[PDB]
Amino acid sequence: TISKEYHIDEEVGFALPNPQENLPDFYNDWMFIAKHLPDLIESGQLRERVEKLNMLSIDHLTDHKSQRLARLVLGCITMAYVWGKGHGDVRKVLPRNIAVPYCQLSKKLELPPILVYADCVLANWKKKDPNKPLTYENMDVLFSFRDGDCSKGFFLVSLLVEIAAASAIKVIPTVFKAMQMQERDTLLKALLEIASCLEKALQVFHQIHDHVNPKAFFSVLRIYLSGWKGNPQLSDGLVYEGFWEDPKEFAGGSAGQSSVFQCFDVLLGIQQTAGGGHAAQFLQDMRRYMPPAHRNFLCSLESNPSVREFVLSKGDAGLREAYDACVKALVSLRSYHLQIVTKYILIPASQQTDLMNFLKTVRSTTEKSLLK
Amino acid sequence: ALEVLFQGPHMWTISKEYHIDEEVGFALPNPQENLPDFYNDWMFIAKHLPDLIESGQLRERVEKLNMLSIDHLTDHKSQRLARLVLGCITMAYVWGKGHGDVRKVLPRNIAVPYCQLSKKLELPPILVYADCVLANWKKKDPNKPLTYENMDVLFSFRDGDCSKGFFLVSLLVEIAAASAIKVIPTVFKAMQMQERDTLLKALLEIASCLEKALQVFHQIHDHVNPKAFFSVLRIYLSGWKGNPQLSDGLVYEGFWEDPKEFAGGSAGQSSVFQCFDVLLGIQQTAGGGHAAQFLQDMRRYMPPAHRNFLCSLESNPSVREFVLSKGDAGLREAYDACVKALVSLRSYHLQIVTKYILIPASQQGTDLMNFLKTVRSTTEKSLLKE
Ligand code: HEM
Ligand code: HEM
Ligand SMILES: O[C@@H](c1cn(-c2ccccc2)nn1)c1c(Cl)ccc2cncn12
Ligand SMILES: O[C@@H](c1cn(-c2ccccc2)nn1)c1c(Cl)ccc2cncn12
Repeated sequence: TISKEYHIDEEVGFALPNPQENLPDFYNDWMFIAKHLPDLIESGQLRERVEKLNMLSIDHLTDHKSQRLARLVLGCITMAYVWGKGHGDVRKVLPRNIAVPYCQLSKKLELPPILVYADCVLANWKKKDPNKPLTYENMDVLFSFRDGDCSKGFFLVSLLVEIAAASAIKVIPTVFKAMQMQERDTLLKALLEIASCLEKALQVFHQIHDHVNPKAFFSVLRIYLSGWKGNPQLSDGLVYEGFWEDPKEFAGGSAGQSSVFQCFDVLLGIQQTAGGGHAAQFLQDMRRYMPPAHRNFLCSLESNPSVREFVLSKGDAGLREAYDACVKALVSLRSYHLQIVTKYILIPASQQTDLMNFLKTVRSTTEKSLLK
Repeated sequence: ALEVLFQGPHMWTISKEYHIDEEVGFALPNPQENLPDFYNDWMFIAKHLPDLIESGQLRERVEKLNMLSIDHLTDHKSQRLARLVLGCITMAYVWGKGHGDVRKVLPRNIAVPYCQLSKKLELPPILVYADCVLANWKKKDPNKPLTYENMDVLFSFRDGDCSKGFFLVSLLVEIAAASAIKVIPTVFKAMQMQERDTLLKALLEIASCLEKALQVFHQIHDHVNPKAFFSVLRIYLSGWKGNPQLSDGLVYEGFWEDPKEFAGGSAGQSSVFQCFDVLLGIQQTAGGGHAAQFLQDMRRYMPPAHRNFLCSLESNPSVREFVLSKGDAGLREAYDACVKALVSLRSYHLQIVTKYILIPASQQGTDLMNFLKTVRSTTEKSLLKE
């Protein structure tokens, strides 16, 4: 089985298992702002509460779980401070009392000082009842931006798909051992089990329609998910007062930072990061926005022999069909996700396309990997 | 690679799967000089680029070629030679005499086998450092050592372009730096086993190798002249990514519908310099700045096994964090000797770029100087003591 140094959980995969909900009492001033973002933003009191904070030291965040929660807390606060009510009045400077500990904690965890997928999805969750299973009914997010932003449905359904896809990660060492030991039947069973997991993850995706509405997602949630890299509203980036002199550019939170989808593209030899195109550049860049242990895991998968080249060289129809079932399952996930992006982004944008092209390129690359 | 999945990133040995040679490091050991007779038409053009370009006959010879199948290139060495052959031909076809008459479409009979062979080797269809430096060499006498006098390049662009001196001296520096790569597993084993004296000896041995590599660099002046380098060689080293002359990239006829953008050959694609920056925790690829983005992007222009080696070094524990935490002057000084050796190499290289690029450019820009100054500055700021 996969090394503990990669920080992949047997149950939740790349998600942070049982994330911390409360920080030490020393950080109550950060927690108050983070827990009341909807109210402070709406009332125009948020920027003042952030500006009134004292610079708190990161030294009292003793373990990884408390450091991850503080990163989620500070990152949510930073998005609300920069974007405000989300109507054009942006802030181009982040106050030193929040920027200094945010950048120091970010340097410690090897993550950029901006809200990432590992913060808002992987560490932004809790079980309502610890004795009940990981189902939507028994779960909640830790932080939201606005009342009615559908951040619970959006972040939780992504997390549930991450968790569903994680049951196929345990099969990865079985695949590489079967190839090395030349165990054809073992490899075929392993590939069919990965396909089975990815097919099941598509059913999990269907839940998006019951917990997210297009108007609230597009007009409200979208604003706080935005970053400051190539953003016309913050063309030079954000100033991290007291940490860097010049404004720094960082891309906003993205599911392109999910390690579970990138690890199946690497496993199946779908060269998403090859060819010098825009989609390849984006997905490669998003690896530096992943937790270092997860970024290391992706490297290690790439360093292993190609499953695609192995299957292509055997002249075995059963093995080729098991490989194609894995690729077809990823194509179906991405095709369904394209229909979702049309419903939640494309159509609401018309009632008020570069993202669609990115998703269509990634999907096309997956489709072109079928051996047929 | 299978044990790294179960036990974790622990590079206590340099696996043969990384394709690092004990003698030449990241360079391709004893590269192939001749292709099978089936490819004689490719070899004739590649071997006579200076003459065909000068006479205006090159584009016609390329356009008259038949589409040759890549199936007859059976091993890695023949595939690497063919990539160097086709890449040199592509630079000459696109740039011509180097005076503004560019070609925006690469003929299918050369673009199809170039892109197929590139896809096979996981390298972009443009001449890279692993082609023009690492695989562009031969020993004149196999029984004599790896010295400039006993070596030659396989391909050149123009008569008097100094490509032999430029490519061979880079190769000799790569080879000199390679003797420090064998010490990398000694460093990670010493840290794991907490063998302080072993670690100190290992760090001083790496510094010794990098210091010796600076002396190898001095040979550049005897084999390259600034006028020929700047006015002639520079042209053929250019790519088509952010290039005003080919703003949309090159069309690889019969392979892709749209023009694709690929950056030109760069020593930023050298794995030996990037591996010591990673080893010493000089975070060249961090911060989101232009230098960081460039060096990260250049990893996809490296051979896949070498790109894998770099990310495996990043996955391993930090030598810098280990040395910083020990309160040991001798260990800090051995680490600083390694960093100071890289600062000296980059400072000397800045003087070289002034001589060969800056001054000739002025006798008729500084964006490359700023890139080199940022990389040098990052190295200098990694010293634990000034
Ligand atoms: C309200 C529903 C959703 C919308 C509107 C949506 C939107 C988007 C957009 C705009 C992108 C492009 C990258 C970017 O801009 O950051 C993207 C990428 C992606 N999304 Fe979603 N998404 C939704 C639900 C989900 C769910 C539930 C998952 C499951 C984990 C998910 C997984 C991905 C992945 C893996 C990518 C990266 C590209 C790929 O590998 O295909 N998305 N999404
Ligand atoms: C005629 C002499 C030389 C000139 C004019 C020259 C020029 C350049 C230029 C313009 C760059 C910036 C990146 C790019 O534009 O692609 C560069 C980078 C670099 N060069 Fe050279 N170079 C010379 C000799 C050498 C030699 C002999 C080596 C040895 C292998 C070398 C190693 C490097 C490295 C490692 C980089 C990447 C940046 C760094 O890590 O500092 N150069 N060079
Ligand atoms: O990529 C982001 C993201 C950004 N946007 C967006 C919306 C409208 C206009 C521009 C960007 N939509 N999603 C993302 C996050 Cl942060 C979390 C989970 C997830 C699932 N699929 C995508 N996910
Ligand atoms: O980085 C390239 C390179 C690019 N340029 C250049 C100069 C002027 C205008 C445009 C490009 N010069 N050298 C390079 C190659 Cl391809 C091979 C060895 C080497 C050593 N140092 C740099 N090396």
